[PDB]
Formats: sequence, structure tokens, C-alpha cells
Amino acid sequence: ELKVSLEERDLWTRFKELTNEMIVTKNGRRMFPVLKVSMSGLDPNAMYTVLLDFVAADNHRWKYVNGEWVPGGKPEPQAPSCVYIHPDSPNFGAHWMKDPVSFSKVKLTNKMNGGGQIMLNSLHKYEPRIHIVRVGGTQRMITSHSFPETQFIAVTAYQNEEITALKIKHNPFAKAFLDAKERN
Amino acid sequence: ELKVSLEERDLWTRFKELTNEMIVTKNGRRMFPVLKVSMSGLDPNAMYTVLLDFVAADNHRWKYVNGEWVPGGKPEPQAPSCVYIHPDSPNFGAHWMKDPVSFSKVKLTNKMNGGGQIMLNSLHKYEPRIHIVRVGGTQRMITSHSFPETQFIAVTAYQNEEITALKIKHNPFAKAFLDAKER
DNA sequence: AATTTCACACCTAGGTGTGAAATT
DNA sequence: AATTTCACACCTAGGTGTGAAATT
Repeated sequence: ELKVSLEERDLWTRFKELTNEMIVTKNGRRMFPVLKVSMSGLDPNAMYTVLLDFVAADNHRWKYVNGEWVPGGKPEPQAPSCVYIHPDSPNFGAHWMKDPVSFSKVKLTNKMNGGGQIMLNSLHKYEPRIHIVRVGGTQRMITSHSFPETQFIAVTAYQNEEITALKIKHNPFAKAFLDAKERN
Repeated sequence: ELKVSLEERDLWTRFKELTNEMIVTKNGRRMFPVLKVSMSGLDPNAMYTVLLDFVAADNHRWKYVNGEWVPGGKPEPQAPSCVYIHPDSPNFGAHWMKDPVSFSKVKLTNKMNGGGQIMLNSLHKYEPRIHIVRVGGTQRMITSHSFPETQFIAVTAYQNEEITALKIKHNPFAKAFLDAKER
């Protein structure tokens, strides 16, 4: 039982191969691609809460040198980001398994604004991590699952234009720019 | 302990006074004003599901005659509407009491399209009804709450221009029309 | 020098009353 | 006649990368 799969695996893979970059802003920025996963093997009638946090992919600050991401400086330990409760929580296993679970509303930021936005440090790699926590009862049951293909480097401005082109070609809110290309 | 209060009582009252009309479309229409309520006296740790449905205010088909809504023809039985599950359900009492509970996403239609939209019959009077159900509770722990100032007549097109004017004045999505008056 | 901020043009998404036209 | 439908301009609401400007 208990299986959690990554939706849109192909698009994520393409981002990984280019070394994915996620914008983080003073006000909070949404992720792209949107983290979507499928879960099964949950007690359909049990109550569960889904959580999302980000763990440091390594202890290096990265820098873009000669068109390539490169680690540098004194390596430092990085604490896992604060947790983001998926908005559908708490909810039945049946609900969680009906349709794919999407984290489309989570906002990433570089500030410590307690508005339910996940603070991350730019120029550091992160890997999203999902937690399914059983609600109620007296026994604890908690599962975690990370996806290597969702690793990215938090940034305040894109560096690799190959990524920017992938964002533009796939994110609806960036259609203006895509349209600009399809005619010029 | 338990108390469920209507938010924007003033605006609803004004609509009531003019005999509120609610547009219903083949695709579903949102309510205006938006139905919001403050609830308190729930077990902060208990799990609750909030529901919304509409009950027929009477057995008459209404018609707008000489600038007035009047009942006519023969009465019939108007069954209660299907139920709408507040999107935040199921959830803790603490969550329900923290911030006003709003039903802004409920769509009203005059077709039997199974899309989570509530079907109503136009030219009929209805009154929204909210139910708080304790998950695992008894049956007595299920309370109901209706507010007579939220009564309205379902319509496919406004009849009383005084209502149209209040809708325009207060619904942000109708600003184009309001602006068109303030110059 | 390197990285963050910011006003802005441009989209996506989707809620409104209009009023003519179509339907009952 | 009485009521419903429908394309349309015009809004609200808010997500994007751009590139100059400000900060470190």
C-alpha cells in the first residue's frame, strides 16, 4: 500500500537536467512547475493532514560562473524550512486519493514574514518533501517522501536563460513573453 | 454557548426591504451579497462539517406585476435544494470560529448540471440555511441556522431596478456600471 | 562586483449587468 | 405575452519576467 508518485514527471525532469531555479521574492513567489503528487494506500476513512517543507540539498552556497552553477566558500549546515500545511487539511484518506494533490498556493520567500510563506535562503539548493500525518486516535503514523527531480536552487533573478525559456514556455502566467517569441 | 451570526447584516437588510432578487444562470451564478457568518461556542478541538442548502420560503410562483412581486397560480411542493458542503470541511472548531465563515464559491443554477452547483427554480422564493455537523457527534449536535433577511426570489434577469442599483453599487465585479454613473 | 528590489506591461482567470434575440 | 439565453465590454484579482535602480 502507501504510495506517493510525482505528477508531471517529464517536465520536472527537463528542469532538473538544466539545474532548476526557483524565484523567491520579498512578497512570496509561487513554484513552477507546481508540485503535484498522487497518493494511495491511505485508510479511506482515516483523517490525514498533508505537509510540505524544504530540506537543504547540500551545505553549499552556489554561484553562477561562466554559465554554470558552481559551489563555493565555507560550507554551512542548513536547517529544513518551516512546514506548509496543505490547504485541504485535515481530510479523509479517500479525499487525498481521489484527485492528485497539488501544492499550487504555496509561496516561497527570502524574508521572515509570518504569512504562511516558506522562507528559503537564495543561492542554496533545496528539495521539497511531503508528509502525510494521521489525525486523531492515540497512535502516531507519519510518512515522508522526497523527489530528487524537484531539486532547485532558490534565486532572486534567473541566471540560466535555458530555464527562463522553459518557465516561459510552460507557465500560463508567462504567456505574454511566449507569445512575444512566437511572432518575433 | 453556540452562536451563529450574519455578517453584513445592514446590506442584507436593505436588500430584504426591496425584496432581494438572485440571478441564476444556465452555468451557475454566485450570490450577492456573499453569505458570511461568525460562529462561536463550538468545541475548539472537535471536527465539524458545515453545510448550506436553500429552503422554499413559500409555495408560490412569483411574478413581477406593476412594479411589485406578487404570488399567483396554484401552489406546489418545492423540495429542499441539494446540499453544498463548505469547501473547508471537515475541519476543527477552532478553524471555524477563527475567521468569518463565507460561502462565496457556491453557484446557483436553474439546470440539473451535477457540478456541485445548487439548482433552484426561478420565480420562487428561497431562504439559505446553514448546518453545522459534528463529525462523530450525535444528531442533536447538528444545528441549523436561517436568517430571514437573506430571503430572495430566484430570477434569470432583474425586475426591480432598485435591486440592480444596489448590486451595482456594492458588487466589485459590477464596477464598470457603477463608474458609468459617477461621472 | 554581486545580488536584490521594484514599477511596469501583459497575461491568466473568471464575475457582472447589458440588451437584443431566442425560446416557451 | 413572459421568461430565458447569449455574446460582449469591462471589471476584479493576481501571477510573470523584464531591466533599470538600489542595496550589499
